[PDB]
Amino acid sequence: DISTLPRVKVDLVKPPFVHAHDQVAKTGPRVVEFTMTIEEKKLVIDREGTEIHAMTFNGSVPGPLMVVHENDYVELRLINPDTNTLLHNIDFHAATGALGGGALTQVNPGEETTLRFKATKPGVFVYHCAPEGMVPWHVTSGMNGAIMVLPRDGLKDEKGQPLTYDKIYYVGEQDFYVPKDEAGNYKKYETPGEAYEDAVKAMRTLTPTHIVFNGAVGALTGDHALTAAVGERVLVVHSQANRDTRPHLIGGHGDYVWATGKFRNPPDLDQETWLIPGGTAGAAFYTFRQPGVYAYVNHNLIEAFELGAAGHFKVTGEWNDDLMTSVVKPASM
Amino acid sequence: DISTLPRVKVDLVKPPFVHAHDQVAKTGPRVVEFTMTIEEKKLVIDREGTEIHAMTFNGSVPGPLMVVHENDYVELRLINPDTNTLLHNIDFHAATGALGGGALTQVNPGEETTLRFKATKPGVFVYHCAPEGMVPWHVTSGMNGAIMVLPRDGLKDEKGQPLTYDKIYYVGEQDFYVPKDEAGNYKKYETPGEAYEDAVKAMRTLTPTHIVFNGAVGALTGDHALTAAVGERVLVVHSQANRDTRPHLIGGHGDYVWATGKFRNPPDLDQETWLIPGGTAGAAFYTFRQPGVYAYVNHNLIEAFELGAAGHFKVTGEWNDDLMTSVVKPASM
Amino acid sequence: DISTLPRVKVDLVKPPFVHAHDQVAKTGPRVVEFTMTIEEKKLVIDREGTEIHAMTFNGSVPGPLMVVHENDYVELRLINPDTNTLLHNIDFHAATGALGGGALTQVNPGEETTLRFKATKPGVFVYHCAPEGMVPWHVTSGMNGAIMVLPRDGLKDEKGQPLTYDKIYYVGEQDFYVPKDEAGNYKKYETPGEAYEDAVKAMRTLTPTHIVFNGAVGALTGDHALTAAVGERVLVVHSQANRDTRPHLIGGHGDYVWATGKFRNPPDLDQETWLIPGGTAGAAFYTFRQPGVYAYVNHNLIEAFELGAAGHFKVTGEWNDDLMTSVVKPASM
Ligand SMILES: O=N[O-]
Ligand SMILES: O=N[O-]
Ligand SMILES: O=N[O-]
Ligand SMILES: [Cu+2]
Ligand SMILES: [Cu+2]
Ligand SMILES: [Cu+2]
Ligand SMILES: [Cu+2]
Ligand SMILES: [Cu+2]
Ligand SMILES: [Cu+2]
Repeated sequence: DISTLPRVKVDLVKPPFVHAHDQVAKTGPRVVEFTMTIEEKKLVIDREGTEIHAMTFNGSVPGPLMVVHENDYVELRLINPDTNTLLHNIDFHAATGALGGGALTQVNPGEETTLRFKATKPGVFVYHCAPEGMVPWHVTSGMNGAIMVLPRDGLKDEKGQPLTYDKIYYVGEQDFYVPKDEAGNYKKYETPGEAYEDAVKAMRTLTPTHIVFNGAVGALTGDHALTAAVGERVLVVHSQANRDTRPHLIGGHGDYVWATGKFRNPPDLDQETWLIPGGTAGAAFYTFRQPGVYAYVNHNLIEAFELGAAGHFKVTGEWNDDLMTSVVKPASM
Repeated sequence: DISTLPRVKVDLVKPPFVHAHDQVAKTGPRVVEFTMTIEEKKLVIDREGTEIHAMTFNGSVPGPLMVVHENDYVELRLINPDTNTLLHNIDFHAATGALGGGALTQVNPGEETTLRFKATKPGVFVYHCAPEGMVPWHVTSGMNGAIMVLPRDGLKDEKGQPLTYDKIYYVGEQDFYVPKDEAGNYKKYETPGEAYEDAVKAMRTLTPTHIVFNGAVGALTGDHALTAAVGERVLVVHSQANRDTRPHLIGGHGDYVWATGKFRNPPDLDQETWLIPGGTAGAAFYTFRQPGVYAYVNHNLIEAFELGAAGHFKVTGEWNDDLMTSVVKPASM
Repeated sequence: DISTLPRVKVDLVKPPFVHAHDQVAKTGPRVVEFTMTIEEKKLVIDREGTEIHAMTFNGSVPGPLMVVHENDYVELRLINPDTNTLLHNIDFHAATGALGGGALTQVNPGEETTLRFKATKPGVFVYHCAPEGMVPWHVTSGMNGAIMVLPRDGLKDEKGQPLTYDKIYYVGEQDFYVPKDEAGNYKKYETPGEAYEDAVKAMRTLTPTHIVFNGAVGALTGDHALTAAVGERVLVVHSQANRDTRPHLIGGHGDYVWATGKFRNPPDLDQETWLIPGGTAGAAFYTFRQPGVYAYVNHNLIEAFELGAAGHFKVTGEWNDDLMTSVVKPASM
């Protein structure tokens, strides 16, 4: 009887950060209430000023990470304000039935809906918009995010022993297909609807023009680098709603990796690089052992360094010369 | 001594259906006899009437699924009628030696051959045509299928316990590279040989024009949807002879997944999406828990909804409001 | 205290061969000393005479395979002779900190450096050049290789039992992006620097012009086929620093496969084809059971047979008619 379960409302936070939560569940099953507002908005995605009409959950690309525990009920209030122009909905890969909820959550501008589903399988899952007849357009305009369903007793390693993270970050990776003129310059449009016919032709080339973390080239660099300290245990959740990616921590590893993101499976150990298939969320666990700057990249290095799929970690702490040292610094022969 | 083993002839059925078989072997090892006839034929692959010269095993794209048990002998009679125009052969990824049998089964039009091999490894495997110097042309013209080698005691879960399916379907996914004129219209040809020079240039772009299930856009939709009922256990075998795919059941999961298709390995649990590498067959096991329409897609959603890699399941039964319910139906604010 | 550990200098050998080593460690941890010399050189990569300016470690594409054991120290002396024209460095995916060593090993022409790192995780790992601002250019010009970190007690199967190989081969797979004129002919350049601006535009198409084993179309065919005998146990190490690949032994299998290359994980059994993500090294173990010619391919068959990713094994021994036999040789009906 759901009417008698505890309820908690959770306010979401913008990626790459994650709303507060417990790793090991301290309560029994609950109804966890979320609210998301759809926002169509102009987004500048690179240094040259290329702009697109993004379709977002809660104003960000990716949408925010939701965190619940196995056999909680997720109750999502989805709002499509009348300032938007398109029909939207939501499909949870975590949910069972009605096309992940997409068949029940179709909202025109000016409408809202509330969906409830039981989170019966633990793991990280993609959620995304999927309206009849324009599914890839909405997904590749940034309308996707992820939900994490933790086991009620938290994460465990390949031997059943507890894994506790000190920090969690959510990296949503987005392939964009910006239409081009004949010389190769990017086009701009006044409304999403104006872009639609060109967007379909741009998608059919299967060649992204940009592949970005957190909605823009360089979004997770500089002042916006992810932070940690030597000795801290970090969980990196990574989603790609449409296209394969192969994350890699330059200078580190994935100590424990759920490449396809499902926690009833044992993790893969000591990964240098792992494949997250398009339409999947994965998670990697790493304990930092050296300070300094790390890059976190899609290890198709063209996609990383030419098309935008690269971010930074800045890690504080003491350098360990046993793990690595420069014996002879670069010098002339 | 093979001369003293029992023999059974099996008549194949057209995909997505699968010929009758036992999951748990009731006999000892047998010689299982199959006959396949090669057919080159014109195929209409989309709604706009695009036609190609398909090269098929037994008249279908994909070729039919063969089912045997571990350490059976597969005896294939391969017939190339004199109405065809090209040399053909067959390479079983399930077989050991002679390029999977391709070096022993080269038949010109008007010829036949009989190959026997021992099915020493359990799993689902690709088979495909592979003639010297024109391997990708034949494969990407649809000349590929799959063979399933069940363990003699049937499928088992990650804990060694029996898994029994009530229904099995075979989805063969095909990337096509149809040559285009300079405006982007598809070309048509009178014979396969006329197409050859353009086909090689179309393949070298590495960009498919169509990606389809069961040989055509929409082949597994509408009246041809796959069917099941709530409570039924379904095994979906999926093959891709040439290109990576990432299947996903919209509204469901892969409860047990052998993404690279080899049954001596434990399955991956609770997958939302899984990667089947080009040149591989995989299998997913799911128990339907909600009725309604499901879509089964390659979760590069451009490949699914723009290029053709999408099919339907229609599932009967009672809706379970505990798993999912619309609390507030879409309404105006 | 490193000053008191034994030291051994190892001279590297050209791929596909591997320098002599012990599978089970016979000594305690050691400092293993390697020397590599960078060589920028013109390379002919196909039958039509297409030439590129390769950037190599030790004069080969890929760079040589280094073999050490877990918790050895790797001490690399890296030399950039003054006959080269570009800055180079090295990033070991096996190493922890300083961008895998890339931040510590930047050498201009005429400089050298010596890096030491502890090999704390067993597996096969990529190493590659990665200079600030031109990472994919150097990697896709061939400046990548692999290092194998064996467990001190050797390789083990999925049940913990010893796996011993008789032969080991290293196949480095390289995607090249050769710039083209408007008719599609490949361009040639006098120096690497002349090529740079066109190379970036060629890479951004994400479409390789060539995909080769051991630096050239046909490099591992003919007289340069890999060799083995029936009954021999062969380990094939395969790396791809930039792009996914899906290796397949035509006529064989991967009996034990570490597709993402990390030996603390149990191997996948009986693979027909396996996915090595871009930026990863994998390893497959196979016992040959039939003599004859085998092809070893990337099983995107367009990439294999049109773009160059195919090599040969020639295996001696006695044919086993129990595994495969031609019952009726190809004959006219
Ligand atoms: O080592 N990451 O390119
Ligand atoms: O949720 N399948 O797009
Ligand atoms: O069976 N390898 O194409
Ligand atoms: Cu939408
Ligand atoms: Cu989806
Ligand atoms: Cu054929
Ligand atoms: Cu094959
Ligand atoms: Cu370099
Ligand atoms: Cu790297």
